[PDB]
Amino acid sequence: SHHWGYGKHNGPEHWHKDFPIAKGERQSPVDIDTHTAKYDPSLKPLSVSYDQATSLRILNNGHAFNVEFDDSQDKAVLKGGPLDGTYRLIQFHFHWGSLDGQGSEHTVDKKKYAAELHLVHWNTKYGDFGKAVQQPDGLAVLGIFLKVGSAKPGLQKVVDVLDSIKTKGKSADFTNFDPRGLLPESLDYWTYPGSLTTPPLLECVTWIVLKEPISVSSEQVLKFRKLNFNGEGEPEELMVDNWRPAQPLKNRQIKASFK
Ligand SMILES: CC(=O)/C(=C/c1cccs1)C(=O)Nc1ccc(S(N)(=O)=O)cc1
Ligand SMILES: [Cl-]
Ligand SMILES: [Zn+2]
Repeated sequence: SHHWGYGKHNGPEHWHKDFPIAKGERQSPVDIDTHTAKYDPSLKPLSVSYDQATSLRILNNGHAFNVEFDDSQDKAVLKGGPLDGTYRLIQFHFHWGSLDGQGSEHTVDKKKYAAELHLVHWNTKYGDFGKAVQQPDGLAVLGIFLKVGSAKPGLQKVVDVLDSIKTKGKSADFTNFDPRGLLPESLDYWTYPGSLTTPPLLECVTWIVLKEPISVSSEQVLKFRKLNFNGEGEPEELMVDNWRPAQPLKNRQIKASFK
C-alpha cells in the first residue's frame, strides 16, 4: 500500500518513485498564462445541470475531504464547453493552504489563490468511474478558485460539518447539499488536457478552470485548516498545504472560452 502525502518526506517531489506518470506529458496542475491562452470560437456553451444533485456523505480521506453524490443516474451533469457527451458529478473536494497566499493547484500568471474547489465528473459512455479513469477523455474536473474576502453562504453547511470529520477515515451524513451555491456568477473558463493532481496521477482529465474566483471568509478557510491528515488518537498533523505545484505544460495549449 502507498504512503504518499504533502510532507517533506512523502510530498509531491517523491510521488514519481511509486507513480512514474508523475513525470508524464499531460500532468496537472499547470500555470495558466493568460497572455498565451487563446480564445477558441469552436468551444460550445458550458452546461452545469445540478438541479437534481443528490449529495450523500462527507469523508475525510487523509488527503482532503470529499462530498460524495449519488451518480447511479444522470442527476447532476456537466456538458458542453470542450466536452463530447455527458459527464456525471461523483464528488467535490478542495485544496488549500496554511496561509491565504497559497493553496490553489492551478495558478493564473503565477498567482496562487487561498484554495481551489474541484467538482469531479466522469464520462457516462464508459459506464463507471473506474473504467472512465483508464481513458484520456474519462473525467471532467471543474476547478474554481477561492479568495479570502466576504463569506460564501452556500459554503457554510460544509464548514459546519468539518468538526464531525476531523480525522482520516471519519465520515458524516451530508444529504440535501446544493453544489450550485459554490459557483461564481460567470462560467468563463480556461480548458486543457491533464491529469489527476494526486496519485495515481492518471492522464484522464479534461480540466475546465473558471476565471472568476468565489470569495469565502477568513473564518471559513480557518475551519478547513483545523482538519487533520492523521487518524483518531495519532499525533496531530493539520490538514494544510494539500496542493501539488504547477507541472510542465509541455506540448499543450490552454484555450479560453472568452475574449
Ligand atoms: C478514492 C478516491 O477518492 C479517488 C479514487 C480513484 C481511483 C482511481 C483513480 S482516482 C478519486 O476520485 N481520486 C481523485 C479524484 C480527483 C482528483 S483531482 N485533484 O485531480 O480533482 C484527484 C484524485
Ligand atoms: Cl482575482
Ligand atoms: Zn483536486
